[PDB]
Amino acid sequence: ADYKIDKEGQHAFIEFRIKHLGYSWLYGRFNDFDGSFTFDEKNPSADKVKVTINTNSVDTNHAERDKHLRSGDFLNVSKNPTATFESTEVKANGDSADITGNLTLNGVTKPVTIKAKLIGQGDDPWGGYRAGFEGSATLKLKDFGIKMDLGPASQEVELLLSVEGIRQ
Ligand SMILES: COC1=C(OC)C(=O)C(C/C=C(\C)CC/C=C(\C)CC/C=C(\C)CC/C=C(\C)CC/C=C(\C)CC/C=C(\C)CC/C=C(\C)CCC=C(C)C)=C(C)C1=O
Repeated sequence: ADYKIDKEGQHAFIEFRIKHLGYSWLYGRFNDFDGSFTFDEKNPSADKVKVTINTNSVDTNHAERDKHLRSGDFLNVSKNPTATFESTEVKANGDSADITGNLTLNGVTKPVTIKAKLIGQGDDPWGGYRAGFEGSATLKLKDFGIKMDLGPASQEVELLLSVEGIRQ
């Protein structure tokens, strides 16, 4: 069974944090992404996911910071308007799954493993069928060519992902 991520209902989130000066966590998100996934409980090998993210939609609730994040110093939105994650392997791992795939971010393509778990599923109030998932992953800024050094404690960004899918 194939699912479309609920973008219209905005039951889908890409949330991140990174330390500011190693003093506190700075929280942000991307407001504009789309994708789909195959969730097959009978044949879990068939499982796949693809997400496309418009990186100009970066949002840390600070206009000037977000403008700086859009620039060539950071996400370089003008050169690369989109980020893509497309799974290459979904492996069962205890009471969750490991979703390995290619992340292309800032023109660079490198593998990322998302630790993923089913949150809930079932028929919705409006007739449809839904399945929702949580994911976690981290990345090093330098691995995707993000030039500017933010200090020694700010090399990694932590990702918390939520997707609610509507079965097609
Ligand atoms: C004056 O203004 C300024 C400030 O304010 C005062 C500052 O603080 C600062 C300092 C700023 C900082 C310390 C913070 C800077 C923050 C930075 C650099 C972080 C920016 C964020 C990133 C690089 C993250 C990029 C991440 C992405 C695009 C997301 C990637 C997505 C990935 C890997 C996966 C996506 C996949 C999904 C959503 C699908 C998940 C699916 C499932 C779990 C299940 C699927 C189901 C089945 C069944 C398979 C500056 C420079 C400034 O100019």
